[PDB]
Amino acid sequence: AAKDVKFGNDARVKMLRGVNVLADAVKVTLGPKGRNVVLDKSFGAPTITKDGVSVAREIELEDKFENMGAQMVKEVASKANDAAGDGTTTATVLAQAIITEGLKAVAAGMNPMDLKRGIDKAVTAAVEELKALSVPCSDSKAIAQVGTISANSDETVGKLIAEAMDKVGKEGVITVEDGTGLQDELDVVEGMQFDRGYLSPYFINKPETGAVELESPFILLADKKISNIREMLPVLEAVAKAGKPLLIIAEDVEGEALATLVVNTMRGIVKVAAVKAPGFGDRRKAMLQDIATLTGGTVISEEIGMELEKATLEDLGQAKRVVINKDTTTIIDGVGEEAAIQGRVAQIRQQIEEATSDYDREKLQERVAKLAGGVAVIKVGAATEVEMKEKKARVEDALHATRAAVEEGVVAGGGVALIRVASKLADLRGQNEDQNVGIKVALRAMEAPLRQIVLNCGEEPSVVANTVKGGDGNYGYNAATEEYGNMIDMGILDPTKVTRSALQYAASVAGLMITTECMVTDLP
Amino acid sequence: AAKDVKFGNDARVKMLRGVNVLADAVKVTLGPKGRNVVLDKSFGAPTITKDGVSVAREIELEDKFENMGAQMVKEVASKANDAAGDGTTTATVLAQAIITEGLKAVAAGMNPMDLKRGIDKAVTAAVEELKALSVPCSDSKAIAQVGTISANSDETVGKLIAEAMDKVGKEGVITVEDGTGLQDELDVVEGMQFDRGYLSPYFINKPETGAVELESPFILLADKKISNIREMLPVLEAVAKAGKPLLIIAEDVEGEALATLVVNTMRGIVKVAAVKAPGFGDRRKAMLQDIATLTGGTVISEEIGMELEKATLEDLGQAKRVVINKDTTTIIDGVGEEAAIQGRVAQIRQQIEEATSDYDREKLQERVAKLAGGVAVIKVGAATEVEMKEKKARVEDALHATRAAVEEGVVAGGGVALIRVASKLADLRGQNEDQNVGIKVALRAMEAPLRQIVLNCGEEPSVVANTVKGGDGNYGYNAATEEYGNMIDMGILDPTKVTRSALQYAASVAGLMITTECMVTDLPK
Amino acid sequence: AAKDVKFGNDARVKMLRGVNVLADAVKVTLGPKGRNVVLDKSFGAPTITKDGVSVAREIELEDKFENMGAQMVKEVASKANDAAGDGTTTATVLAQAIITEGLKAVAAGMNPMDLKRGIDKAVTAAVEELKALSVPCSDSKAIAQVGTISANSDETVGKLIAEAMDKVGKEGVITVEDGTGLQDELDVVEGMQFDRGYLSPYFINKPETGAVELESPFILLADKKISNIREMLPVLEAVAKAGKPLLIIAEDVEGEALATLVVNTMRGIVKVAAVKAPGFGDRRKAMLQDIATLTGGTVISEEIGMELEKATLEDLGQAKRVVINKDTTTIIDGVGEEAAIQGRVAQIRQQIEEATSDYDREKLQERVAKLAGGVAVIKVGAATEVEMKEKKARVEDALHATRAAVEEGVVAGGGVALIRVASKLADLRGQNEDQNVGIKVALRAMEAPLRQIVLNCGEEPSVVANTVKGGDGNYGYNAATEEYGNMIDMGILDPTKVTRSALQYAASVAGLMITTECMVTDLPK
Ligand SMILES: [Mg+2]
Repeated sequence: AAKDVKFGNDARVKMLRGVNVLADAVKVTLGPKGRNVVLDKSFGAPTITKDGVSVAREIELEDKFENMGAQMVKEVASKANDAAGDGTTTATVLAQAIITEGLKAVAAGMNPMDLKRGIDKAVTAAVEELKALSVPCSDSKAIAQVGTISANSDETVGKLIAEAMDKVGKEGVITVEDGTGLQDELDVVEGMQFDRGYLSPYFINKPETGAVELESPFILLADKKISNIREMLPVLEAVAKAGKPLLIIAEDVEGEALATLVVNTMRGIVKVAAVKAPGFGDRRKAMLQDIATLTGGTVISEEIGMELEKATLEDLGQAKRVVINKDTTTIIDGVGEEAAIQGRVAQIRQQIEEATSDYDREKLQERVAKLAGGVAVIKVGAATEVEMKEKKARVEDALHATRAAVEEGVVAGGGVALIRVASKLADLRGQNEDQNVGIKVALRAMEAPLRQIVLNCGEEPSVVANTVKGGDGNYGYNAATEEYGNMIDMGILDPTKVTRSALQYAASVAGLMITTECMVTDLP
Repeated sequence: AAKDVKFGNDARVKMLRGVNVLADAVKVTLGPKGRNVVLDKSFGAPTITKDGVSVAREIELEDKFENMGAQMVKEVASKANDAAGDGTTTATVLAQAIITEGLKAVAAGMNPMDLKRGIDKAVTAAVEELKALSVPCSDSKAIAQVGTISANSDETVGKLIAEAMDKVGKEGVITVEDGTGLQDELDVVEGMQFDRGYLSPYFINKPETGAVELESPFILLADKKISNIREMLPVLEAVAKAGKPLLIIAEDVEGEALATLVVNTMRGIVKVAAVKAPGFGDRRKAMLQDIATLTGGTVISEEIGMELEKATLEDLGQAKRVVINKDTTTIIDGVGEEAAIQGRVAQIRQQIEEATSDYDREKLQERVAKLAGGVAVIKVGAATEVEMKEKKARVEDALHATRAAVEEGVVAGGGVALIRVASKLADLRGQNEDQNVGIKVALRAMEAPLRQIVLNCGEEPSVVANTVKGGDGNYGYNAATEEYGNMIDMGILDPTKVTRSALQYAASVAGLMITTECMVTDLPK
Repeated sequence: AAKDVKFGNDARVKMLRGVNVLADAVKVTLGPKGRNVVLDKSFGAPTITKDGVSVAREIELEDKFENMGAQMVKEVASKANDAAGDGTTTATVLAQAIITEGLKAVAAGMNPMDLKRGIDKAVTAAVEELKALSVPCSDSKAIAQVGTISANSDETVGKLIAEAMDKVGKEGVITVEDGTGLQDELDVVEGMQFDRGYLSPYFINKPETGAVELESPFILLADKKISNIREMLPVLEAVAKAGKPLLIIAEDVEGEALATLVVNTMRGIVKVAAVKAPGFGDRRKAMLQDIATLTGGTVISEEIGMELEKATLEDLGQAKRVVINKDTTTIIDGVGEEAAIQGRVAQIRQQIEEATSDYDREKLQERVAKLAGGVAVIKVGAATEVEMKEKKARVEDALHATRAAVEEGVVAGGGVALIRVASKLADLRGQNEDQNVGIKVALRAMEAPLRQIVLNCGEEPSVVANTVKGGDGNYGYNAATEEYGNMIDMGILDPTKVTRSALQYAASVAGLMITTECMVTDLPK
């Protein structure tokens, strides 16, 4: 179709205007004195929320160019939330700040490519300063504290997470499920987790978490690319009987097969979800068998001459529950016999001895860690179903935060960490004046979050920001109590991973937009 | 789709304008000299009403932003009516008053978050003053009085409610049905009520009450999530043959199953209604058995390996009637044998003795109270079908009012209780000046109801309000007779729960709107 | 959908404008020198009429608010014609007069609620004065006279009505049918009448009378609520084949069932009409059996386990004709055997002796009076089919008038009675000045009919009205001859019931509109 093309300043202003609508809408929720955004549903009453992620999802602009701007930031900003479980709003506010001053510079005559390099240099330096500022989170006491803070000052949640990580380890797999009663429960069952998400967002049945949950499902393991639904009929019919869901783990599911599964599942004829098999090549084949042993199913490999038509319900494995999000799949409580699993673990351990390559050994060590490690299951208990679902949510969110804290520690929150690191990089310079401007653009942008928080509180941002720079370390401003002091001590903190990711992603898109000269889109 | 986004004052003014249309439309009905609102019907002659709930339901604005404003207040204002069975109009009037003055403050430069905190502080204080002002409602004489006042001065209704609560108790289950003749009747039968509503508003067969009524139905008790319709075909066909309705009480009914039941029931092939099982976890399993013992049915537990395909009519329980609304389900007159029920009641109290914690005992005591407590059935009688339906409505309304009165008591009506509480909170302060303004915004807003009532009567609100503040206690202005005195004595009162709910919900939305900076909605296209 | 909301004066003026279009269109036909209204029918040549009811039915306005006004008056005004068989036009003219002056007062600053109270007080007083002015109508001579006057001075009709009422009594059921020839006939057959009308105005096949007539129809008796058409399939596919209509007498017919019957009947696939069963509760069940015994049908009671699917033609009762209007249903000449009916009559008479209550006896005595009383059938004869249909209409019209005359007597016509009563209530006062105005508004409005009649004649209304007030009793102005005198003697009169109903209904709607502050309707979109 005919396209509308824009260039230079004309394009960049449109791009900016779009980013402002997005940022301006989300940054009102930032801070403890965050404001409400009203999202219309036109079926029932409007939604009132302080969740910047919810707001972002709704933002789409009529102007095609302005929209492109908002959609570029949204995409990248969401990755920050996918990595650390927080920081999408922060990333958006940072992006705005960098782009605004960035474009001002470009208009002044600065070279866009140099500006970008200057920004990136300021960020790499800022990340290194974050590491130095970071406070470790290792002992269980600390883990419980971070969990409590992330759970809205609930000591219970902090304890649960601490106990869970003490059972499966810090790199261990932890899941959260509904409680059967009032008392909380913690068990370690046979399970595994691999880095593969849903092949279609239409499999999502739990929109709140944005994940797919399957209760007592069958698991199909095929070492083949499924493109047609013809070969699935015999298996789908067998699953349609006994009325249980189906998880398809194949090399890939595409074309008709995917489409049919997407439709049939949304119609509610047969609940089905599909994900790619973990890894690639030889490793993929081996891990499919791990899942088979674990779920007590058989892998349908066409390599040995097996066909999907002759796949019976006995060939399918099964587990108690399966959770699938955009990136990960978790199999919980496989029916696989203890003898079979311990048998394959010992088999792989034998392969570790025969390993010639270091790489080969590391990959095997990873697979045994999964099979032997198992999965921790936290059943959240409460007195009411409403209280139970609510607490469950806080546990899941606090879990992600605590995990991130264990990886890279914690730094002062309330946007202090960013303004702190920026203050330490005053003498940072680049190869030319344009790069120097890029650095200053980034350093000034790192004040955006704090300033915004202070603004929402109704205080003078410039004064607070000025005072915070005066201090050192994790000294900052507690926007909630209006008192200055050690942010970590006052309980206002963020996982260093969050702040890091937010900044890096923010700078990523900001850098791309600053170096854009042409935009192509459809006509109105 | 592309969205229209507004910010700051631009958004808040739009939001306000929408709230004014809603409020200005409903507040004309407030008071004993309230005016009529004419609601147009797509087909037929228009409706003339003084019911602010009926008016509110119809309010929808063309402007997307203004509409969002009206819909936010409607939603929250409705919850006051769901809690106490009255106060939707009051909550709307309050909301308007708080938002109006609240936004004026925001524009003046006040911090919205402080304004909200100041309002909330004034409300929490106002609620405490309401409790103090409240007059308890315990003795049957009082219950009859409140029931009479709520029934438009009909002593008959007051007596009926009093007698009913004297049989099943104050926390007992009371239901109302159509009369068979002129004589009113009251009977207590084997029954139970649990906090679970319909799973689809398309099961509603009685749109008037907005509930589902099933006559002599079968009850299916399955401890499983039904998602497919394949597994009930055998049961549905067996129920299609006895030509009787079916109540499905399962862990949950969703997907195709729900859809098919929604369609088939609206087509009239088989009358069916579905609700979730009460509670969750282990307690859910136990209560499903309580229903089973009561209805004389058997629970189809997949845990022990039972299937729904092998479910016969003998496995289904049955009662005389089932009433299901958005929140509650009531089973009336179960076929369960007296020996079976009394047997399980004794079993549970055995469990009360073996109970280690207090929580476990309280929860078991709750289940025995349901099984043994039974259900009171009030058949409203009259000389004409029209008069019978009319009186039935007054009994149902007066019942909800009386219940609310037994919970938190009664306070002066006519909007006096609010203006009274407000006058006692003149010295209330907050942490800063902004919060202090928030407090004054709330205190001035609590005069809105009275002022509006007086206005509808054609008298000077500022004079009446000024006189009422001069007095103490439940001293106020009877808008009907235009005389001052004790409102309780004059018979102008409201359940303390009503006034409280109305205020708290009104302040809830008002606080949210005052602290709104952004609104997102679709384009006029 | 988005709504358009108006308030206060803006709403009331819209309402008024709509009432004016209605009133101004119908009031041109009022009086003996009434004018013609030309109604377009879109299929053929236009209709020319002086029937204000026909005109009103056609009135629908483009402006949604104006329309609401006209539709409110139409609704209430029609009830006057349903009660006394006349007075819709009068009620409309009165309504206009009250609303016009009423709103003028509201705009002046008068309190709407007081204005309404003042009006109502003036009306109750006016009705009492009407009773005093009323002249009884008891003896057959008087009945014949009133019938003659109502039949446009046809002594024949007067005699027919007199003879008919002499057979079945004054409170007896009288029906009118087409004649077989020139000679008129009068017979008493097995029949009954109960106070239940059509469930949908789309069943009407005789738009002239606004009723439903079914010839040699089958009658379905079910003591259940029919909501689905599925259960009707077997019975319906047995009526169309028979080539006969179907009358459904059930507890109620609603939802799909009603809709399907409304459509199918208008398509002409199967002629069907539905009405509710008489009474409620236990009494309803008993009366449904009375109809069964009378029509020679069997009741399908689900209580004993009968289903509507297993209903055969043998289960259905049948009569020679059925007449259904908005309020009443009349079964004429049932096929029920004399032995069966006389058997149940004696059975009920036995229950009268065992009756403990007075109320119970009175209700049973009503049941027997219907079954034993029967129905009088008047076959109107003439020399031509045209003359026959024409006379039949006058007989039906004169019948309704005469019945109303027997109930409350007759008063001066030509709008004299109203202006007479008004002149006697000059000293009537209220509690305050606002109510006093309301009274004067009503008294001045009672001159509207006369003045309009005089206007249509081309005379000065103010002069005539002034002269009529000068006299006393039933002294008035015969607009036809332009002579003053005793209106009753000159043969210009109206059943007291008509004038009463017209005034009361007129004041009812007027009172509601005067107390309206808000109107809600859809947008022009
Ligand atoms: Mg007539």
